[PDB]
Amino acid sequence: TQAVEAGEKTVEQFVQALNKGDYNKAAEMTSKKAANKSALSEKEILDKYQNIYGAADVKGLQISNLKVDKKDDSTYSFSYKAKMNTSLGELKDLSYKGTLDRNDGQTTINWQPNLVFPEMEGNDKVSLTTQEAARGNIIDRNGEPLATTGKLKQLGVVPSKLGDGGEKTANIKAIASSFDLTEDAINQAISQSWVQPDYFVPLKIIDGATPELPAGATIQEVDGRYYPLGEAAAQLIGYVGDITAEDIDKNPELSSNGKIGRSGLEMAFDKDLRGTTGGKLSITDADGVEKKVLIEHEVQNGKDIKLTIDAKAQKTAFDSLGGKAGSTVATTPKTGDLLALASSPSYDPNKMTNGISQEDYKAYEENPEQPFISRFATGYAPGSTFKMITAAIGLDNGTIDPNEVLTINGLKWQKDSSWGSYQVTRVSDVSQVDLKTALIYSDNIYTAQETLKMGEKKFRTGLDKFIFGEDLDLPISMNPAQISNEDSFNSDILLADTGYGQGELLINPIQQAAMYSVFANNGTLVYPKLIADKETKDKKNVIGETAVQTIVPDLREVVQDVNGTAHSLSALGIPLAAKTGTAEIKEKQDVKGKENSFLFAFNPDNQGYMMVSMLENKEDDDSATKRASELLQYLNQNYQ
Repeated sequence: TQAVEAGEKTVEQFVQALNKGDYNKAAEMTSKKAANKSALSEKEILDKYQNIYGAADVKGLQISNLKVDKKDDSTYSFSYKAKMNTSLGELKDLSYKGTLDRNDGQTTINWQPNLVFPEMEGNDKVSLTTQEAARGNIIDRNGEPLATTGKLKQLGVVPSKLGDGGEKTANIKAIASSFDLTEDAINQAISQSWVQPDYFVPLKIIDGATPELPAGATIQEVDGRYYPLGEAAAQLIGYVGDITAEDIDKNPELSSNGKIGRSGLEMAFDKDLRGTTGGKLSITDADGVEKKVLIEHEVQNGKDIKLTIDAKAQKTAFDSLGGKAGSTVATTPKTGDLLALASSPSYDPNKMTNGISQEDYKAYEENPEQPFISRFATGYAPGSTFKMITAAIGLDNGTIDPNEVLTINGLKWQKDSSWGSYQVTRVSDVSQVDLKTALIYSDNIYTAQETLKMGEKKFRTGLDKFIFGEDLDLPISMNPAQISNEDSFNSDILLADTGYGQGELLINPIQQAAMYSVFANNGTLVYPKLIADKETKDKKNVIGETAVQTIVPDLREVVQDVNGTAHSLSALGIPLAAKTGTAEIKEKQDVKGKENSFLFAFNPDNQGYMMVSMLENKEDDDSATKRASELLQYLNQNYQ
């Protein structure tokens, strides 16, 4: 039985070498080539595994039910069930049988071709045929396409039909001026190592009407992924790229010739969008005639995915950011439907999924405003908009009397001389401040005072009824919101700062839209939703109904009052409740101070829509309120 344990060990090491793809190591565990021993030499066994297991993309061979006996004094039979992963799926329940030779001090495998695949004999061949699945589409709430498979016009040149000397330079300048491209780019394209005189050299995808073609220029239709909104939804949707050898090594079921989601929803939903490869893996005789079919199924195209996004809201939201850094989230707050998820500045996903130069990609990655960031999913201090939450909490626990007026002198305030040089700042020197006035003028000193009055314990109790620490069920990569770094502030300054929305608070715009939905649902928090078919999850009694009915009329005043911070929106002539906010950011690496500008707005009559917008590191005189009118008109007309 000592020899039986050595034989079982030898089978286990053989299988492990096969599973790790070290075919030579497995081949070195086989006995000499004979008719009663091994059927091939070690190099020929190596080549057989490399050839066949590489053709089928075999990966992850694992065994079970291993039994090892004794058939003679030097021969021991073995058998086991096995499964493996291939480019066509899982090969389950394979019955392997063989023999081992103990013809010295070591035990070897009598290798036969039936330890590649069970039903293989002699010089049998393996055949793999595949049919590629078509990638599913991503569509908006009304069926409008966000990511589709379309026909594209590939502009290119043939260096032979271009010219020899003089006519070549004239036609290059003509094809460069007619399609807006560098003449050095066209020359560098036709002068790369892969090019031959008569080859078609691709230059650019044309996404419109095709102009007149100079000599040498030509258009050819190619099928590929297409993004109709382009940069307006690039961070949300993402792009696809060519599948690499390393992608196939990680997952054999990918098409070794198709596309893979590289970021965004294309990547989060890659499995359902890509479908499954069809075809057949079969063993054939030495003269190509099929003996056994190992795996076979028809192709399954990708399922379509339907979002809550409104394509026109998404485009308007993005365009309103005018290429500056910022984001906009629009929802229907009673169901949580995400109508728009805009991030700016952005990148061209069509340019990304086709041909992208290294210079253009480096311009994207080295842009200080970082267009690759999904700003709607990045944590920010929410800014002084957060006053609403602090007020609601203070109204629920009786700390805040809506009519009690604090007396505030000046633009700076601090609790005690213990704060040193730090002071809470406000913009408007209003002397008599009650809650309504603090909301209309966005008074941080009022909020700081009331937060310190409430105290850390009552404040955290109110905050913990929200979604801090929770992971939202959304197919968007995202960290959970936090109140602060640790579970205590351990600082009156930090407590005050958090009160008006800028301490160690980190909340991304989607989590902000979730928290602010209590003002559209009488204190019920409605979790946001991106997939159209999903059910509406919510969370009841996050703040009191009395708090909502006290604060929303003041939020109407933020728009209607002549000194309200959102008064420029009263031009719209629509029922509006809004709150503006700012946040000052200045870390150790920052030159001077940078400001973020925020806007929150919703319809207080029907609660049909809600919007949170932010401008990051705003230019002087810019604000999110300045940019919101167009989206608000659209939402108010189409979402009652």
